[PDB]
Amino acid sequence: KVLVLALYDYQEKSPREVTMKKGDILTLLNSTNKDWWKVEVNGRQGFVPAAYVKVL
Repeated sequence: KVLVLALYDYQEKSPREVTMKKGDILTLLNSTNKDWWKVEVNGRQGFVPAAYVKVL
């Protein structure tokens, strides 16, 4: 699975989102949507804005 780096803090704002801290290394689960990527952040999966992460 592909890793992505959180470029920005993001606090979840909806039930399917997840929170990430800048600098976090997230496992990319689903990047099919242009705007929201499903990621795994420690022990949690959910969506964050695609723009706020960078594929490694």
